[PDB]
Amino acid sequence: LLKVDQEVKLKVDSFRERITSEAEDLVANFFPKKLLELDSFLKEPILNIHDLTQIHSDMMLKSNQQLVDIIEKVKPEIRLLIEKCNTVKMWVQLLIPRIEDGNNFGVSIQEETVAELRTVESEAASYLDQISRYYITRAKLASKIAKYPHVEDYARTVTEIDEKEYISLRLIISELRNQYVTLHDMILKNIEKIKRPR
Amino acid sequence: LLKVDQEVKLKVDSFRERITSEAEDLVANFFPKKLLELDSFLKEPILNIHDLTQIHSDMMLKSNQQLVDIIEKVKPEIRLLIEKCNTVKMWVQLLIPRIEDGNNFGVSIQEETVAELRTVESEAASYLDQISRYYITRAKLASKIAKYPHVEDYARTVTEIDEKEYISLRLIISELRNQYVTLHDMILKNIEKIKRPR
Amino acid sequence: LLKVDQEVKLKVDSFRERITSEAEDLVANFFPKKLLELDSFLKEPILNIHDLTQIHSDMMLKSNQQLVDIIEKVKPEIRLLIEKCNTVKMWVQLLIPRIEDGNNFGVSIQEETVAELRTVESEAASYLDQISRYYITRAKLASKIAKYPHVEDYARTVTEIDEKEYISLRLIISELRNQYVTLHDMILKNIEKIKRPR
Amino acid sequence: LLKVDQEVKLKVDSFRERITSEAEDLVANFFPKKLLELDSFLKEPILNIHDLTQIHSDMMLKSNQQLVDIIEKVKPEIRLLIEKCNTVKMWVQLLIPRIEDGNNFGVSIQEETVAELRTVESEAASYLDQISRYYITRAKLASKIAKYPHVEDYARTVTEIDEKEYISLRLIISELRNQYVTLHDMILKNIEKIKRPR
Amino acid sequence: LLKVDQEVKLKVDSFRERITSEAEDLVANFFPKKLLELDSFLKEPILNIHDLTQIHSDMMLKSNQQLVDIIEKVKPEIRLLIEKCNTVKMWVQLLIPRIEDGNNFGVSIQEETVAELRTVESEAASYLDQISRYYITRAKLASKIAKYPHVEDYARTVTEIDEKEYISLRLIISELRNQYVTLHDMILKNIEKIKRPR
Amino acid sequence: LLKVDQEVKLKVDSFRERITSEAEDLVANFFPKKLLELDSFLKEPILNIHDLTQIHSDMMLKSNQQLVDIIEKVKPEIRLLIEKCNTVKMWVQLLIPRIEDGNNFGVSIQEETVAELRTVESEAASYLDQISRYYITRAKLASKIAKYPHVEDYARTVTEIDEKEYISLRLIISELRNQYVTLHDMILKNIEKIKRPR
Amino acid sequence: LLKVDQEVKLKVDSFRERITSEAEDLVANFFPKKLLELDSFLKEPILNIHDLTQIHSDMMLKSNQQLVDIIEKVKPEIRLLIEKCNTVKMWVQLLIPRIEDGNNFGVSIQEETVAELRTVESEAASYLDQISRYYITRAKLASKIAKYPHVEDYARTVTEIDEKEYISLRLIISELRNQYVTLHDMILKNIEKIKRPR
Repeated sequence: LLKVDQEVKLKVDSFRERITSEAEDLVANFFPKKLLELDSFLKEPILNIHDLTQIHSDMMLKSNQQLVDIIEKVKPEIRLLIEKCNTVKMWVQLLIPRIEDGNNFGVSIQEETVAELRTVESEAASYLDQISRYYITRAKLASKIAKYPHVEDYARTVTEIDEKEYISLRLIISELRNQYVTLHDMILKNIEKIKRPR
Repeated sequence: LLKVDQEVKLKVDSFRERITSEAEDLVANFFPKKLLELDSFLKEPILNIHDLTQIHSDMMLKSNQQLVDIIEKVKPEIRLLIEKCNTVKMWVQLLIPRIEDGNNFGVSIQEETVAELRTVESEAASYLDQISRYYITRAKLASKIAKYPHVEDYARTVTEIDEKEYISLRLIISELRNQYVTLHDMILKNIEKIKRPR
Repeated sequence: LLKVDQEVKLKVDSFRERITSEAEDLVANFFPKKLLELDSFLKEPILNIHDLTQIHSDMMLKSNQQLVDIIEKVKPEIRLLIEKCNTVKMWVQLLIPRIEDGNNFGVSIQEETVAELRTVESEAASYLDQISRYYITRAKLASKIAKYPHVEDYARTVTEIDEKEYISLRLIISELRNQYVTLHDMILKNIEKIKRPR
Repeated sequence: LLKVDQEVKLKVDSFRERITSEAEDLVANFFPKKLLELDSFLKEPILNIHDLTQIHSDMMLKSNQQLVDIIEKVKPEIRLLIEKCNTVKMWVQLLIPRIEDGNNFGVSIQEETVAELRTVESEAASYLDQISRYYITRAKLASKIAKYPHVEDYARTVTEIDEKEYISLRLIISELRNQYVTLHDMILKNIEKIKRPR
Repeated sequence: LLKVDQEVKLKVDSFRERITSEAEDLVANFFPKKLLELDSFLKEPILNIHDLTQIHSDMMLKSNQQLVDIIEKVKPEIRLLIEKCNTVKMWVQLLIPRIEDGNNFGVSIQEETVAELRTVESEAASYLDQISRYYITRAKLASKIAKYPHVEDYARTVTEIDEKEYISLRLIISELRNQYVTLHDMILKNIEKIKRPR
Repeated sequence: LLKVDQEVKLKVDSFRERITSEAEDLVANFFPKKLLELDSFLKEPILNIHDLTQIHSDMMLKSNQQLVDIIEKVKPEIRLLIEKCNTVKMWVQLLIPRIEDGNNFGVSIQEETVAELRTVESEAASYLDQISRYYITRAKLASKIAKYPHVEDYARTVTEIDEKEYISLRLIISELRNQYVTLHDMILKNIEKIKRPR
Repeated sequence: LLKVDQEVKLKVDSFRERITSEAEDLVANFFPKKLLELDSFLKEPILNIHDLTQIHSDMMLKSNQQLVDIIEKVKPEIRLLIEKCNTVKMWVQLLIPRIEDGNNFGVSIQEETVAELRTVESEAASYLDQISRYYITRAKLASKIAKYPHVEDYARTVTEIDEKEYISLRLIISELRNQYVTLHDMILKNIEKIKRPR
């Protein structure tokens, strides 16, 4: 064993408690409330447009406002899952016990929970990257529309990128709603083994 | 266990019921009706042209309107599988039980069902990317036909891309019809274990 | 179980029978007739040229018309295998039974058959891509022959690409004939287990 | 055995003791104090800005100074984990015993600890690379904003990169804090087998 | 079972007999004679030049005649192995029996034989690609010797590529000779199980 | 067995004895002396600069002298480990016995030791590549600072590369010291089985 | 079995005997003599220069003669290992017996010997590619030194590539010597099972 100073140890123990209280309130209060808010956004008219010709913008020059406005609403939700998933993962990580030869089935559930939260955080970060990739790809296609006015397929590439972003951003909002419901159910179904592994 | 507020819990239970009702009607009613519509599209003349020299457009400048018209009908069908597959996957996920050492054969069927729905949803998204890649590739080749008028293989590259897109778009419509029938049969054959795993 | 409307169910059952009837005739009557036609093409003089200096075109400018003429014959055959393999794969997929703990040896033969048909369909689609890559690569090499008239190796690169495409297109016709005979023998040597898995 | 000079052996033993002393203080005193400092930074206002439009710089030309100031604070903390993790890994490596057929469960804990410390050191080095990629990518986008003033998406690409860097730097400060608490708990829980494997 | 037309079946059986006769004569007569011809080429002076400075061409402009002449002899031999290996692979493939739970050791030898022939046919096709890559790389290096006359290393890159091609082409003639002897020995040693698997 | 000429055998035996003597002195006397020298360099002021803004050079034009001076000291130490690790690997490789069915636990230690030395020798060679990548990356960024004088992120990219190189070169010196102590401990602990495997 | 013509069979048997005699003389006379010649080269002054600033050439324009002179000696030695390893691999391949269910331990030693010789022959071919990459990389860096005279790091990149090539060429000469001694010991230690597997 290595000796640890008591005054710092008491401050570390208060951090471990605060992380425990937040992770439990996030799983049992925030994850359920956030699922209801994200479900309500998907029932709004902006995210349910049948003719995708409506979302098209005339074009080099301007950026799609109908997409810029939806992205501005989606980006705050992706940032909240990444932050809240990190607090929940740390809580499960600090409940994993001393490595021992037997009674390691509960530890596997705790290790499976930490691996799911790492997948959710990585998928959420990819969604933020896809929004940046849309702006760079539309920006390049706009430069090519001006450089080669004769080719009509350059213009069709901008309309295709805009329509695919509308489908992709609506799918990201459905996936964020699905991740909050899936993580709440799994953590609550497997709570006794996650809280008390052995 | 972590305590959950009852009023928000009652709202979460209504979401879980709505997702169950929709997923059951999509597998039982929509998936079979969509298979009949996609099979009817494949017997229409626009998708059954023996001489692919009739799909050719003279060319920089214009974009094939025989292909732009088919892509316009294919893209709405690809978007419906991605959205409907996501609702059915969530229904199976919310049925997966507390992790336990034994009686996990039914859980495997529920986990195999979610893995197939993820493969179907990823393949459908790839089909939408392929339509965008056609427009960028034809656009680049159209720019080269103008830059190098002398090379006659630049023109043959545009005729080849148009013929490969026609064969590819008909294969996407047949694959989308195959995914609706294959997913209906598997979910209906394996329903008792998916609904009641243990 | 989920209830299914009877009138649509009768229509789904009629589709399942048509896919069964077509798939049985393709394995039994079309795969054997197509092997005999593809074998006869390989004995025609155009696909059996010993001196490969006779398939050479003088060159920027023109595209080989000895190669363009063979590609025009090879491309329709690659398209027929992709469409017919898709109908046979679906017939086998609709015969795979409810997942159960035992008696899964026949299911493995049905799953192994679907995996072979997926490999044949992917290899056939790759062959269509190889023909498009020939045109883009020859087109670029032709642009370089005009940009750098001094380098003698740019011209040798065009003669090499034309000779390799002749060897490659003849290998594709042999591989397509081999896939028809191989799929016919495996499907009718393993029919009893594929039709009746358990 | 190979004979080793005693005077150099005495000096190697003092190095081996100094590394043991430092690693034990780093795990029991520094790792806990650093978690407390990194948690306090996350509660400071600079890292808690709700409207991410307040971190936007007007733009070619100038670099974000709200981001340059945070990177100047984040980069020293990443450098301390990489150096301190290397001292702790060497201590665990020098406790691994002579390879023997049995009683190798504790050696697995020591080998698992060295693998976690190698993962922490690699992840920390990646975070330093991500800060360099932000500057090169913003520099390139700034050059394109000057080259193509007409395209409005080039400007949106810079605001998007600045907002993603703010979210990423707050995540690096949280991950660095999480690595100090995770490594302190694992090494202290598993100390008896890490110090005395057999 | 599926019924097959007798007249088309009789023609399919004649094809299977012709493939069997050719594959048996290729393994027993052609593979041994080809190994003797390829061994005789390797003892000729053209492929046994000690001073590799003698195979150098002065250079943009001219391509190496000494190497163009050897590639002209090597390329026909690579084409014969690819075509003849395809006939031998099909004969072994048409001998693989109905899938059964036991007595599957001979089937493994037949499957190992088809996998080796697929490796030989793929390695041979790569050798044809390597010859095309030499011409494109020498062409690019020749364009750079003219663009940057001052840099002496551009000239040394052409002499190095020519010497490496001489070594590579002699290794390809030895590998083609080694594939003929290796495939003859394995197929004759393992014939009883390949011809009669069970 | 194959007969070997005695006079050449006696000379081969003298080589194997000389390699054995060197490998034993290198593990017993040089690995320990080199670890003390590399540890002393890490306590020197040049490798321990807290303000990393003191290692910054004004900038196209000049290269960082503070970094050039350290790379000149680091590169000789990386070269000595690569050369000495090769003599120690050959000594262990030439002690591996005739392949036999049993008593292969000691051979595994000898095979595991040769694999660690291959990892050290490959990692050390990578460090020499990283020093070359610094010069090419700083050189490209310096070309861009002159081409695009307006963008201030190009200048921040050079200061960042210089700071990451200082952190990296101090990490290479600590890793080289750690490899000498780790290799000496493992080879000396596992000596009886490495020298006499069975 | 397939009948084989006796006269061609007698000629194949003489080829098989010639490969056996050559392979046994290479393992027992050439491999030992080549290890001694390559060890003597490593003790010559040209490959043992302490100050690597003495191998530097002033520079666009000239190529390093001190390196062109060492590469001219190293390249003939890499070529001999590739050709001689191919003769030894074929001898071991032609001794591998008919596949049988049991008594397959010796076949594993013969299969391990063919795999080692394939790794040695692939590594040697890569060393020849590395000599070509030095020339193309030095040539490109020399072109950039003339294009951007202001950037001093372009010049430091040529001095670094030259010093790394000197270290790499001495490492290739030691690796070629190590491969001759390692292959002689493994083949002579494991000869009885390689010559008579069962």
